[PDB]
Amino acid sequence: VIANTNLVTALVMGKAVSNMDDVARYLLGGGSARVRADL
Amino acid sequence: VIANTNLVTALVMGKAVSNMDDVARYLLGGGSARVRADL
Repeated sequence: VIANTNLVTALVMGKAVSNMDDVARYLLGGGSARVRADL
Repeated sequence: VIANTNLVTALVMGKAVSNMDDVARYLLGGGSARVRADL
């Protein structure tokens, strides 16, 4: 989902990246279930 | 200057806008001297 950092870019400029938040933080300082099958 | 929001944008995206801080803060809630002259 795109929100709160990719939103502003996707609106004012027109492109977005997935891990924009991790990129920002690094750049500027600051269940399972069982099923029948065959193996 | 470009810093802390245009920095990441210009480094990963390739574009940068002037008043990025204000539009960001908007989308998500978040002395003179005397000289002589001829008037």
